[PDB]
Amino acid sequence: LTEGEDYLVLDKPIPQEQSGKIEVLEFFGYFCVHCHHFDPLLLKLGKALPSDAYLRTEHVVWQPEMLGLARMAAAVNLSGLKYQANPAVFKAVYEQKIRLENRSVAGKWALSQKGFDGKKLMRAYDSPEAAAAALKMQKLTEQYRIDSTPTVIVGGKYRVIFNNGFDGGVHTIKELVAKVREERK
Repeated sequence: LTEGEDYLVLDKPIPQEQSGKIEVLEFFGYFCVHCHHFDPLLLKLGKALPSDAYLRTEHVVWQPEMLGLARMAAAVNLSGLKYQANPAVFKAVYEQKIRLENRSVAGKWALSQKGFDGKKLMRAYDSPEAAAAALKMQKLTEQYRIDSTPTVIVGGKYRVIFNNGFDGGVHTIKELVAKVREERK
């Protein structure tokens, strides 16, 4: 690991979801194009990370309209429908046939879907928790200058530099988790 080469020090730390464990936070967008409609980095990290590390994701909000995409991400997470629903969400965003950022369009879309409880997803979508979470994602994007997807932050402090491709990324993340663990002694 080298400062300025492999990683960067955040000027203000991002408060972790859970204390005691080491957060690995990914900022993402549903406009990130993946060959199987899921992020291969999240899948790899889920298995390669040590036992005391956990994964967090936030949808990036770059334009005011994008609060709609962030609200979808919050709905999915909060409904507990990540693996049943996200693939269909990526695909809808990829095709660009409907403005999924719009609540009523999102609702009509969700209810017509064959592969998951769209009613459960929409219940989470119209709950105060999901609207709040969507706005928090905007605050996070702005407050911490997230201008790039994916961006990975470890233990709230260290921002990955993807200087060596995919696999160099997992290695950097793993070393950063070991850095955070040791420093919090």
